[PDB]
Amino acid sequence: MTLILGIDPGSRITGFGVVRETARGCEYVASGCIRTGNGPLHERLHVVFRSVREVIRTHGPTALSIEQVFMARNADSALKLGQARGAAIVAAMEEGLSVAEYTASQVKQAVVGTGGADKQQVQMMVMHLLKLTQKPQIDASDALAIALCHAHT
Amino acid sequence: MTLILGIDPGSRITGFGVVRETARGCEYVASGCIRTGNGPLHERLHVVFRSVREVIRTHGPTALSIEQVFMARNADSALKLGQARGAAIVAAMEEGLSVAEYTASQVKQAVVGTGGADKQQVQMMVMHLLKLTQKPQIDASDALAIALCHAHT
Repeated sequence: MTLILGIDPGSRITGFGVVRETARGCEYVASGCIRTGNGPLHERLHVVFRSVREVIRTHGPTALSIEQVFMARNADSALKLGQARGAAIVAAMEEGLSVAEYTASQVKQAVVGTGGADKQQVQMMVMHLLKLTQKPQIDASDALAIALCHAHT
Repeated sequence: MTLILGIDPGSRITGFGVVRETARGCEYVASGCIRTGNGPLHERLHVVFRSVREVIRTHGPTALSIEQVFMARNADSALKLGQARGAAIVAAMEEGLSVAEYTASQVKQAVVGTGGADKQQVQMMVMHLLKLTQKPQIDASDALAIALCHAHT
C-alpha cells in the first residue's frame, strides 16, 4: 500500500529516499544521492531529472513527498536549489506521481515527534523507524525523513 | 540553417521565441507567453515543462538559448525563477536540444550592438531584425532576443 519517494534537492547533491508503507509502519526500499557538482549547469539539471525518473521506474513509487523551502542562505543558493527542485518535481510528475509538500517542521514532527528536532535526532529516528544499521548520508537521510513524513496520512 | 529556441523563464510567465537561421539572417517562427499563475507550484512547473516540450515538438528547434542569471532581485524571487528555469531546461534537453548560455550583456551586444542597451532598444531591434509589425509581449521579445543571440554564433 503506497510506495513513497522523498526528495531533498540541492545545488550540488539531491538526496532521494523510497519507503513502502506497511501495516506495521514503513520499510526501506532505496535511498542515495544524485551528485551534480561538475559540468555545465544544464547537464547537472538533466542528470537530476533523469535520475529521479529512473528511481521512480525502478521502484514504482506513486507519491512524491517534498519539503517546503523556507529560508535559503542567499539568493544564489535559492536559485541553484530551485533549479534542482524544479527538475526533480517535473520528473516525478511526468511519471504521474502525486505531490505533497511539507514544511521542515512537519517533517521533524512526524519523524522525531517535535518540530524543533536537530539533525542527529532526525537521522537516528530515520534509522530506528526503518531498522537501518548503516548511517545513511545526510542527504539520503533527509530524503527518507521527508518520505516518512508523507506515510500514513 | 538552424531552428533556435530562446526561453525567458519566470514563476508567473515564461517567454519563448523560435527563430530560423537563414543565410540572409534570421526568420521569425514563433513566440509567446507560457502563463502559470494560479495553482499549486508543482502543477505550475509541470505546465512549463509540458508547454516548452510542446513548442519544441511543434516548431522543431534543435538548439536552446538561455540567458545567464547574474543577480536575482532577491532570494524569494530567485527560488521561484530557478524552479521555472529548471523545468524549462530539462524539457528542452529531453527533446535533445543543445544548450547555449549567454550573459545579458552578450544578448544585448548581438541584438542592439552594445551590452548596455535598455529594454526599449532591445524590443525595437527584435522587431527590426525579425520584421515584426506588432510589439511582442516583453517576455516574448526577451526570449526572441535570447534566440537571436545564438544565431550563427
